[PDB]
Amino acid sequence: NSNICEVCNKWGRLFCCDTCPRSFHEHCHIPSVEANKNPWSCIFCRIKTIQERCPESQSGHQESEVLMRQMLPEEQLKCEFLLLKVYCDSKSCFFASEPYYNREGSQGPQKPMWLNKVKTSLNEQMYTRVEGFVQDMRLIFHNHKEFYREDKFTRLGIQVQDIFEKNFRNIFAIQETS
Ligand SMILES: [Zn+2]
Ligand SMILES: [Zn+2]
Ligand SMILES: [Zn+2]
Repeated sequence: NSNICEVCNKWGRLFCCDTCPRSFHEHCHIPSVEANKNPWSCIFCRIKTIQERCPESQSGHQESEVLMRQMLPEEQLKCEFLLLKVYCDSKSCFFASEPYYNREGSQGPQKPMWLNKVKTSLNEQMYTRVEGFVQDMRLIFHNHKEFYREDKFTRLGIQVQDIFEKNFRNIFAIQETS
C-alpha cells in the first residue's frame, strides 16, 4: 500500500485498502474509515464495483435526470466520492471550513456554504435527492465568485468548481457534449 493519504498526501495514522494500494487518514476518507471490517474496501473500490456490476451505468445520462434521483445507497456513495474528489485538490482548503465576510465594497452571501458543512449534511442523511447535494456544492463556488468580484482570488473558485464539475460528469456518467 501507499505510505501517504490519498486525499491530503501526508503520512500519519493511515488505514489501508484491502483491494487496492490506497491509504487514508480516518477522517480524510468519506465516509470516515469504518471501525472493524476485515477486509475493508475504500470508496474508490466500492465505486468501481458498482460500475462492474452494472456496466450500462456508464452510458451517458442527462444531468436533469441525475439531479432528480433519490439518495438511495448508491447515489449516497457517489455523492460521498464526488465530495472526496474535491477534498483531494489542495485548493479545497479555501472552501473547507466556515467562511466569514468583511471586505470593503462587498457584502457576504445570503446563504454561506462550505465543504465540511456538506460533509456533515451527507453524514446526517439530510439530502433526499442528488440535486440537494449538487446545489450546495455549486453554491460554495458561486458565493466565492460573487464576493471576490474582480480580485484575482476569484479564480480559486473557478478552479475548484472545475474539479467538482469534471468529477460530477465522470462519476454520474453525464452524456458527453461540445
Ligand atoms: Zn489525509
Ligand atoms: Zn481501494
Ligand atoms: Zn446488469
